[PDB]
Amino acid sequence: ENDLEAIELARFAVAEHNSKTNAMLEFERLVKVRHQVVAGTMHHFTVQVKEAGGGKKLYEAKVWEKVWENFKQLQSFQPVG
Amino acid sequence: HENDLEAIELARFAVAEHNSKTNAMLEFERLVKVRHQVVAGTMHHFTVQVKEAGGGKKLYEAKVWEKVWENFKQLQSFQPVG
Ligand code: NA
Repeated sequence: ENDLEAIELARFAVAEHNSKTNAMLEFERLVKVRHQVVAGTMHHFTVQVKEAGGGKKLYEAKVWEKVWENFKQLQSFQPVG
Repeated sequence: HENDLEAIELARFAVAEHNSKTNAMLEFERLVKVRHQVVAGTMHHFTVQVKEAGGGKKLYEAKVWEKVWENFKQLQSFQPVG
């Protein structure tokens, strides 16, 4: 593939896999490559909300937000208690 | 800090999203604790040919997570493909 950078990472994946599983696999060649840039901030929020009707409660929220791209996403939202 | 408006607006987003998805009927009151985790890296997807022993050949899809501003890489998954 002439792509020595990606091959080195492929060999590492094989080595790591063998290390975990004793699969005894031998790297032969890299047939497909894809590089996914991930750049963002994982926000952890503790939030107080007013429930219906009246009671106040605390929730833990987790929000994923990208920096170079217009994208935010609620990962999880569960009661603290 | 939980007093930065930028953070509060995101907390508002969280509450609104939860209401939209689950009909939770919650009203944002305040943001009491904030934590920012920077994430910067590359998720590599590789289809790799290996030799067993076996000793036949087989294809695997590997995922490797790698941070760019830190010296860290990690095997995420290693699955056999048909
Ligand atoms: Na969503």
